[PDB]
Amino acid sequence: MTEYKLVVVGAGGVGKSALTIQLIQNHFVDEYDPTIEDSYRKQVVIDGETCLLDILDTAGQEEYSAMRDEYMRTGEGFLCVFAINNTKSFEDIHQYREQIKRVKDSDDVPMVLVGNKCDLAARTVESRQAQDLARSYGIPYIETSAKTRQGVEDAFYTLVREIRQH
Ligand SMILES: Nc1nc2c(ncn2[C@@H]2O[C@H](COP(=O)(O)OP(=O)(O)NP(=O)(O)O)[C@@H](O)[C@H]2O)c(=O)[nH]1
Ligand SMILES: [Ca+2]
Ligand SMILES: [Ca+2]
Ligand SMILES: [Ca+2]
Ligand SMILES: [Mg+2]
Ligand SMILES: [Mg+2]
Repeated sequence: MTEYKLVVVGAGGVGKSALTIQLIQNHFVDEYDPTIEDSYRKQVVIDGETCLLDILDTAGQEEYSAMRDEYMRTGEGFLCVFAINNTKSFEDIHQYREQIKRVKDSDDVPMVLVGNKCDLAARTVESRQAQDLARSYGIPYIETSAKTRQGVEDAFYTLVREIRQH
């Protein structure tokens, strides 16, 4: 089968782990345990193709971010995650994209911009603002909620479909 190595990056607390665990294990992690570097593997059929997904869940907390660049280096596609109720996390996306470019030594790496926590109403990043950022990078924007499952499969499968175009 075909293997896709996906890496999930973004600021601390935006929901990278909750998204990944919802996809892989079908439950919502309510507590906040900061991640160092975790890996998940799942065989899934995506558009009629049996896929092996290797998903790297990375640290967003600066204190835990040692060697994150060495993990990111291995990725074939990246979910760049911010939270729609965390303006700073959205502003931080620029720096994650720059890090991705640096570690892949490429200007056109498969990526999807993900606005997570879309179940929450304290929105400070409007959809149009994120759409514009994604457009500037030439990538899709998708909103998700790790809590309700909204958009979760769509985000990860869209990333696979982006890898397939490159
Ligand atoms: N309402 C809501 N809460 C969410 C959502 N995603 C994550 N959370 C909550 O936000 C907190 C942080 O989630 P977590 O997945 O640990 O974030 P992270 O990006 O992996 N953090 P780190 O970078 O430190 O590893 C948790 O309390 C989690 O339940 C979401 O879509 N909706
Ligand atoms: Ca739970
Ligand atoms: Ca480099
Ligand atoms: Ca593109
Ligand atoms: Mg985490
Ligand atoms: Mg505003």
